[PDB]
Amino acid sequence: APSFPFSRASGPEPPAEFAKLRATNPVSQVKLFDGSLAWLVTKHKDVCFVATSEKLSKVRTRQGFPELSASGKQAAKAKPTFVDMDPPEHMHQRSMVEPTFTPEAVKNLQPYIQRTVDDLLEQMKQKGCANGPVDLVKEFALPVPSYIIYTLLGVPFNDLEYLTQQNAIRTNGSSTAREASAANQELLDYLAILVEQRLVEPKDDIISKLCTEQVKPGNIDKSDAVQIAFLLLVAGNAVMVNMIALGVATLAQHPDQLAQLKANPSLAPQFVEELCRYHTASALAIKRTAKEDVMIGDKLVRANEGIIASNQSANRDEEVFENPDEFNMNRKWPPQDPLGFGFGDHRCIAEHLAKAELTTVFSTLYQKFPDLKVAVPLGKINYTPLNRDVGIVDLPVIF
Ligand code: HEM
Repeated sequence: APSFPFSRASGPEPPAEFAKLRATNPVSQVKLFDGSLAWLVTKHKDVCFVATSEKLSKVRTRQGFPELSASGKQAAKAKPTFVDMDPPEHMHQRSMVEPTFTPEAVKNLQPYIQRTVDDLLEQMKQKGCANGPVDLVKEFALPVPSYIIYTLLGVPFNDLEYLTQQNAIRTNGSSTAREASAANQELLDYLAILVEQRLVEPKDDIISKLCTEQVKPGNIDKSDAVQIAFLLLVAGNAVMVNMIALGVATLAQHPDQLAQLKANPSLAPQFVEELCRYHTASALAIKRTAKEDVMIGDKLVRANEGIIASNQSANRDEEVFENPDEFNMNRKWPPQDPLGFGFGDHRCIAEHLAKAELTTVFSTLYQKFPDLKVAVPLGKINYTPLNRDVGIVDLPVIF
């Protein structure tokens, strides 16, 4: 059994193993870093089954849970938040924070999302690029999701830049382990003070609603509110930054689609749909253990065996998406959902917000900067390390 996770075939590509597995061995065992095994599921239909089966569990204290790194093993020791819960605890906690993320709430947030994007773009214009390229990640892809989720949580305007930098440090590949851990703990300490403040004087933000609706009645404690807020910050932010950067790179890579999007920014939603299928920047979250035996395809997954369901592979499943390795914003979509945001009850709480952020970026960026260009050869883009989820570290641009 091969070692898993697999490395990307190159900067912007999925691991090569998945296509071959879909063709010849769609449910198979892989070996994890600790020498344990897990079942890897690669076809769309089977990923959907894993994501929804009530015989499967997200609880990480179950033996057989497929932890993919030594640090994941350590993190599993902590009191879980809803990401690692099963019913009924999962929705009992998740519902405490869903209101901000509903399709209607996100529709009503659209002017705020647009203003945030516009303001960051204007800062970019003002800054200029007269002395050379600037980094689209630092100047734009990082702050857009950061400023939004921090604002929604309740962070005041003046603190956004510093906290945006610190949250990046947690996941920057250049950070040492000490630097990432200290940044982590610094955000938690910050959020704890915010919770203390909003308990005394609530404001119109997510932390305040947790404090008033859940802490004060004793449904959760202060530290739970901190951990729920934290989860909302860290679960999707780095993924959003990568999706923005990947979108810009992809448009540069396919000039005619860029031309089409510039000619018709109303194509942004379909561009974003294709982007979230093609670049599955969170590919390792659909993990389970079997609570009891479960058959998947021609395999029996026994009680206490782990499962990893690759949404990345599902999103390239030729049986569902015709010509799946083609990026086509004019894709004719099948009835089956793309799985960039996962599936089932755990499906990304922020899917509508994320798509709105991406749609706003891709319907605005080239209106603002119709001559935006990646300022290095596309073959020299600095992607995330190949043994990690797809993403881009920095992206020099001119405009
Ligand atoms: C384009 C950007 C994003 C992508 C591709 C993405 C993808 C995902 C994926 C694949 C999952 C796993 C769902 C499952 O278990 O089936 C997920 C879960 C989650 N995401 Fe995102 N996400 C994104 C942005 C966000 C943002 C912006 C936030 C927060 C504001 C967020 C917060 C979460 C949370 C809390 C969960 C766990 C939900 C649960 O287990 O109940 N995500 N996301």
